[PDB]
Amino acid sequence: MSEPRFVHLRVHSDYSMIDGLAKTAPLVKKAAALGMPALAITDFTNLCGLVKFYGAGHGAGIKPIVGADFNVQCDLLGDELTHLTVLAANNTGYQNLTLLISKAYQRGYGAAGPIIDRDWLIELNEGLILLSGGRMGDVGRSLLRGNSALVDECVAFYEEHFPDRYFLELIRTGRPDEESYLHAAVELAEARGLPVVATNDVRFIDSSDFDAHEIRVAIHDGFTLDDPKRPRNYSPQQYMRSEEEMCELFADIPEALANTVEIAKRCNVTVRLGEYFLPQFPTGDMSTEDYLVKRAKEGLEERLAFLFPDEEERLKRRPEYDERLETELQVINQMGFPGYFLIVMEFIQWSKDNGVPVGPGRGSGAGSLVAYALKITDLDPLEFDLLFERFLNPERVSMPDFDVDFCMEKRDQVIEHVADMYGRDAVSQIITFGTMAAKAVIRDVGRVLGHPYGFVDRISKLIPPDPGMTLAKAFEAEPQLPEIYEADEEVKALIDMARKLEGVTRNAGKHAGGVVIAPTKITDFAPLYCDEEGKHPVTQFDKSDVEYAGLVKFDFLGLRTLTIINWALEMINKRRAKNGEPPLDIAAIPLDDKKSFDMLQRSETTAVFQLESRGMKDLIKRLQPDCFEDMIALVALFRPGPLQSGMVDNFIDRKHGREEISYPDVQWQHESLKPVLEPTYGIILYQEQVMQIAQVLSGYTLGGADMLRRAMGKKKPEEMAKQRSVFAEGAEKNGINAELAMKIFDLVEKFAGYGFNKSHSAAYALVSYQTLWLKAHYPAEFMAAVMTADMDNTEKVVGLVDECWRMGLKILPPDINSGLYHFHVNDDGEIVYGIGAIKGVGEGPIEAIIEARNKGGYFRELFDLCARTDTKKLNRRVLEKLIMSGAFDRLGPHRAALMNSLGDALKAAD
Repeated sequence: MSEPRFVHLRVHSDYSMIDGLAKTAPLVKKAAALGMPALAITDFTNLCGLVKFYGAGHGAGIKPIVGADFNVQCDLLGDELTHLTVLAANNTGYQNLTLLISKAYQRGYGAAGPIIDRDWLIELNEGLILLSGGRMGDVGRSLLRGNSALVDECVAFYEEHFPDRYFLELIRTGRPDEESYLHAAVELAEARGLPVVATNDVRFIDSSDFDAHEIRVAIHDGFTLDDPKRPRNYSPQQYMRSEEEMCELFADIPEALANTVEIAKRCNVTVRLGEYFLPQFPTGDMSTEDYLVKRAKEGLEERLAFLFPDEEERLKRRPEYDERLETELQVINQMGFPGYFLIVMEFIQWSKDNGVPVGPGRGSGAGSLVAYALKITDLDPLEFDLLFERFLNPERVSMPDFDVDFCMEKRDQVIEHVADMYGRDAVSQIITFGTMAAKAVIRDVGRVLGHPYGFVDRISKLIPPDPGMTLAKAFEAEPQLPEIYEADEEVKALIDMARKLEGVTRNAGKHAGGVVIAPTKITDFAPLYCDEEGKHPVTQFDKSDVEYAGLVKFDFLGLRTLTIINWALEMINKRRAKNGEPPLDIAAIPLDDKKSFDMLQRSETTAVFQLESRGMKDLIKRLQPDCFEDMIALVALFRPGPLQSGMVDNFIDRKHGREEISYPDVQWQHESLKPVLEPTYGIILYQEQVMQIAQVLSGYTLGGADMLRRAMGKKKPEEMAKQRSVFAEGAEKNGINAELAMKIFDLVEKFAGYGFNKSHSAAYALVSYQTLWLKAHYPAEFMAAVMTADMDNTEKVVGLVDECWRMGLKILPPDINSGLYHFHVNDDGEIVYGIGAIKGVGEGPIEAIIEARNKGGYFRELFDLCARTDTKKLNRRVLEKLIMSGAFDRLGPHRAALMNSLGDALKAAD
């Protein structure tokens, strides 16, 4: 009748971490290949892959069933931990399950892992369906004892707290006591009026995956495969059995199969994706809408007076901006996003007031004039043909994302601000996952297969260093890989296994990935993960997943460029009182400064953000970038595709009169494209040019244009066919020839494949320009801040003193009486060496040197230095390392005679 006869209600993904092999989407695609309509994933004490589950479910037509597996702990069975599955039947249940999981982690745990108390199920109860745990459950273990009274006590709990919502779970996977328990559970179930359910307790996709999952478990547990003492809790039968295979396994208990279909139908959880659940912003008695309109119009007034400080020009130039402003404002308010813009502007402001550097990145946010008006971004988008619809497209369901990051060192300062702002409980850090990439998986599998370190490292050293590296990429890039694979049985067995485990989730990361902001308690939105002491709580959804589930987040990034600008500006602005000049606003600098572009065309881009590569210096030389547009272009030009397709040469040639500019091609061009293609010498370089060509040539809206760029990325059969038609009749309607329109469409689509995000490139290029302008106008304080930042890399600071020399700057060698922790700039414009860069010293010892010398400089020699201070902060190892950096070369003798003095005078301290 209804027709499907089985669904899997207990399945682990690799997100269980203790076990599992298959990722979330692959498990969903298996279910569907099996012709199943639904699928429970019940990972161990987490919902980490839930957002991925839901996305892959919709894609495959499969209904996701939300659950988790636990180890349970009641006073009846003492210290023995038992298994339970908890399924969320509705959203009440989902939230109860999220609370249950959080509660386990917050309680803390030991080697045994996180555990729930059975009685937590009393209050955390509604909307949950429980499967009994099988032989390894409460009732299963009591049954296997054969203590009738104990069994009755155990089930009684479920009869009271879970009527019609507790199922006795039956599992045939060829494991000890399964059938004996099953026989006794079926007797219990008839005697009590209780229902039975079959599961396959799935840990892998196919039966032939068993050996690889054994290896995965052994890596986690820390055993070698051939160890007799190694836990063998799994069988080869624990794969995703088909409907028929389960139908035959349980042909004797049809209720058990049918109860899977029934439970699957009762379980209907909405996890909504792709829309924000924003926290509330302090708007007074103003609408959120109206408060944003106000701050944006008035922010636009500041920008306009900076850009056009002649009032005659500001009037004539103004309409365009006001129209852009209210056009954006309309999309933001009608989509329900003004709170978002407001939160981000507040955050950007707060981090300026306090000393919290935020990264260059802005998603596609620099194409918003409102972002600019609000001081979220610092570039005029109308000057640079940056497009609002590439950031927030009204014809689309979107989540605007400024992707703002800050340095992880300052997380506590920011968690604090955003708790004061939105509520302490509504604020949380975000989980990261450790996976087994190429080098690691080889190492891990190799050890489990019993190889000594030497054998396996002879393999892993053949995997290239490269950021993205995979085993498949490694085998193509390195010919010795194929060779030893075919020539060595042990290596073949090893790599075949490493291929099955590559990418697999191993653990919660060492550090968090960001700070997330909820409208209420975090637990209203994500479950928590914590350490063994229930500390370091983090959302069980990571960066991408947490935001897809509708939370505002701010990422950690360790990029030190804004820290450098910050420090350099502090140093510049001290030169304030020294000649009573107003502070510098790095945001207020001209973008056509000649000194800046002179220095850049000279390829002098050491310590200039993004532009330090030898390759990039080669490119700058040939290109001779003399405007900011060219700086935006550099990252788009400097790629393997553009260089090995002649586009870089075309761009450079058309720039310097060596090649005629066409819009874009000699034959296949149209003059209406000239304003669009002008800044790039008629080359389609940007994603936004793709969009403007569809708008201008064939009458697309900017939002419909962003939909065509998106369709060009996917490259699907039916997809294009339709846009190809819109684009045809759009050009026809502009009086443009059909064959030309189509031939230009082919070119747009060719170049769209390399097409760079102009707004992403521009936000970064502005930061390059800032480091470039600083270097040109305040070389001493700029290099000083850069050398401070790189202090712990000695190779790197050395290359920076070389650059300083090359610049005509005077960097002074370590001076004990003159030096600070940071490099700084004396009243002469000479760089005073930062003592922090002397390897083997440290902020602790140095603070104690400055603390002494301050209080009455001081010092006149080595004896006088440790005459007071202190061994308990300024010991010998630090002193000898100070001598050899030459820090005492202005007082007494040289390094040699200082080491053998050392001494000796040492003891004259006390």
